[PDB]
Amino acid sequence: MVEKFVGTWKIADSHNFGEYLKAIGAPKELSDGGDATTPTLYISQKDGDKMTVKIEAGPPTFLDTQVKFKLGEEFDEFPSDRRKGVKSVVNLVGEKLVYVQKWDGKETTYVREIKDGKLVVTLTMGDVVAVRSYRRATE
Ligand SMILES: C=CC1=C(C)/C(=C/c2[nH]c(Cc3[nH]c(/C=C4\NC(=O)C(C)=C4C=C)c(C)c3CCC(=O)O)c(CCC(=O)O)c2C)NC1=O
Repeated sequence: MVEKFVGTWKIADSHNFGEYLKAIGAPKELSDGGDATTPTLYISQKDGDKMTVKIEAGPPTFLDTQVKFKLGEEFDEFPSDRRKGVKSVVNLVGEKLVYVQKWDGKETTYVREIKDGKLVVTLTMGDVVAVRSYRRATE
């Protein structure tokens, strides 16, 4: 189930991602150009239940990172966008993956799936919604 996410991905499309980042209160300097950012993801999994994801943030800041979690187990995150007290939990909803972050009383959601070969993520903060899609690297 998670297996279909594993691999290396490069951005292909980005939609309203700068306004999304602006919507979660991310700094202007970090929100500006958000759809021009080219992250590379390195996704792996273990026992069908734990996942690891290394991100190479790429130009210009190279805020490279990694997250490790278990499906269901809430964990603490320290996001590029500079928020605090962030608790995140990831769970399978059917064949989609659902990622929820909570901080400062607030809630944002990330829904990721596979769509004609592309890893597609819909980001939701309120009714501010962004979409980005990744194609296999480099194939
Ligand atoms: C299969 C599951 C899956 C997971 C778990 C996954 C996680 C994931 N995807 C991204 C890209 C990444 N980066 C950012 C934010 C930024 N990007 C920039 O260049 C800058 C400056 C910012 C900060 C303002 C977000 C919101 C995301 C998540 C959206 C995405 O996956 O593309 C991150 C880094 C977010 C951060 O550094 O705080 C993580 C942990 N991607 C997947 O496909």
